[PDB]
Amino acid sequence: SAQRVVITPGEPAGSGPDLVVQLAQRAWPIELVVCADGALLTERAAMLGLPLSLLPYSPDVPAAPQPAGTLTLLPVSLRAPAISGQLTVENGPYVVETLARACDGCLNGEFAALITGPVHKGVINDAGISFTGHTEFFEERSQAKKVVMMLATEELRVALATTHLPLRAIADAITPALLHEVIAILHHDLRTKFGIAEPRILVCGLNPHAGEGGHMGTEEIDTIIPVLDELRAQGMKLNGPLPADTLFQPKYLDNADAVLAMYHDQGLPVLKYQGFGRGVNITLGLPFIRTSVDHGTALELAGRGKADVGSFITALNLAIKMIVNT
Amino acid sequence: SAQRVVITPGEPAGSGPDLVVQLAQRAWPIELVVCADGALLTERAAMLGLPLSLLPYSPDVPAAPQPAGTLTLLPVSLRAPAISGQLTVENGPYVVETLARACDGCLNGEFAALITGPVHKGVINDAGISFTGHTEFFEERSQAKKVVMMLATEELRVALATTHLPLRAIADAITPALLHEVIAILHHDLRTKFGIAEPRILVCGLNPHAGEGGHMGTEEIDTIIPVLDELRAQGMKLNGPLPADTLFQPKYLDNADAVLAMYHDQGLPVLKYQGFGRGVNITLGLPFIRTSVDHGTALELAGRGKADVGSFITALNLAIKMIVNTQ
Ligand SMILES: [Cl-]
Ligand SMILES: [Co+2]
Ligand SMILES: [Co+2]
Repeated sequence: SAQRVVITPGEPAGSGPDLVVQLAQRAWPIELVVCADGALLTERAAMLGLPLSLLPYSPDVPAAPQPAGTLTLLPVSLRAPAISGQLTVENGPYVVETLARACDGCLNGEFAALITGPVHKGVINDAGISFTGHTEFFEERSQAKKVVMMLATEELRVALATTHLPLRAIADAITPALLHEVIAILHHDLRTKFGIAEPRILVCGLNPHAGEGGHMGTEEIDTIIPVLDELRAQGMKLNGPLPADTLFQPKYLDNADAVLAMYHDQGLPVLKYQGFGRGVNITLGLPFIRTSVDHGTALELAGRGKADVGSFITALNLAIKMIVNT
Repeated sequence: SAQRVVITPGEPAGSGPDLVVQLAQRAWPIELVVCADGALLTERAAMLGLPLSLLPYSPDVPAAPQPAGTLTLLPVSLRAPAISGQLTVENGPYVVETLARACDGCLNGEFAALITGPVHKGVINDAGISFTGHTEFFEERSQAKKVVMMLATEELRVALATTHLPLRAIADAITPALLHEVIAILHHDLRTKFGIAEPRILVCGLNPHAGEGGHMGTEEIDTIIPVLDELRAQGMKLNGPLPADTLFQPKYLDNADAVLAMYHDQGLPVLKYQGFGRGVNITLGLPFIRTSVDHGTALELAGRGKADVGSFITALNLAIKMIVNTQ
């Protein structure tokens, strides 16, 4: 293989850097190019009592499996000292900078995948930088028509029609167009990026009991149902819209490859209730592979090796499998 | 001290009648007063090959434990013949009548509790009667300020700040006054009906990540947090607002007596996921006790013998327990 991937620790004040140094303690079949501040990684390595060596990155020198206790650095400096667990609007642009280079590298083929660590939407915004999350950032920087967020544990896959939007904004966001792009990308990436010939997708309605014919909302009639029927006519195996609290039962889940929820808190609670903090946030529809953790920056954990690299490891392993699927 | 409860089978064309006939197959420590059409029950029993004897409801004579194979009937006639799995607008008024009669009996001490079978709102509305749900029907008829819907299992209790409303109406429904009313009722009933001295309540945020400090919505900061702080200062163990996708984990659930979700699909998916179907719907804040099944009318199973009475029996046992808890 001899493949290269780029990793972004995320918020410098968070436990992101910590997790990357922790996972660098083992060797990997691919080269781990970390786009961040070198001095940031060495300081955290020291405090954690973990050895760490950084190898200069270069698109010339061919990809080489990453040696244990080492990482390949793609330099980007902070704008002020980073204190473990101490957010600061100063390094805000730094975070977004690493995300840019990381995204660009994946858009230039020099990186086969992008695995992201946790970032803080707050510090970024408070820095005057418009930010929703990696998903929108990568979707916009790679001008993709539409990308789909999908959280998956070893037992359940849950995709979302909308990401991190205020509850009041969901209803208007769910348009025939969007719902069409979302399902198209999902059904496609499941057969190609996940090797599922005939993916069976359980679709959630927007309203409880899926609007119940208008008694609890009309969006199912005005948007959801029409779309699902069009796509079903195309052979797509879509079951819904169904009541979220009905389809989220073992009897339904055991006969489907993924579930598509209309919004964040409609499909994630169940996924998290049985994920064991090992879920991976996967972005579908991008020109390149992108996985990531789904936990926060855990500020009050930075400095002390307390953060669990479990999710980060799983996200990296998953991105690696997807790469093997060319 | 034999008590009386009233049971409304629900949609006559559905499986509610069947389920009541099934639970009647065993004896009960209370008198089961069924508010429904008697021929209907008898006819359904005959279809399921189950024996059944209807004893007339007599409020002038003391209540007596319901013997196996019998129900005490509070007659309400169907407007038209009932056909298994076939809705008929004609019997829409019948359903409502049984609900109004059962509700009134609980309001005047006739019955110690009310256990409701499933009803179909579509057939009721087409009959020209405004209907949204039992919860709203009882809240309105009881002239209660507010009621709170709760789905409970033996391991997890999920109360809702709002019931079956379109998602688009939620955000503005969560007002400071609504949160106060809902939490007040939840805390009180957990203590009185569930017998929990110091209720530990987990509160969900409205927006994902509980608004993420105001960067993903401001309702938590503007309404939710202010109300919770106020109530916490009064001794209420309120933990939240927390993101729904993180609080629904054993780590948090084990140290709690109930979770308060802001809306229906925020809390029920997890509850049902592990409810094993033995979940119970309880209305809190009413002048009387009321439990119910969590499933639909199952029109296709009506009169066929495959309806699961587990939820109804769990709903009835719970009601009996609350009657004891509030003696
Ligand atoms: Cl009346
Ligand atoms: Co999230
Ligand atoms: Co419901």
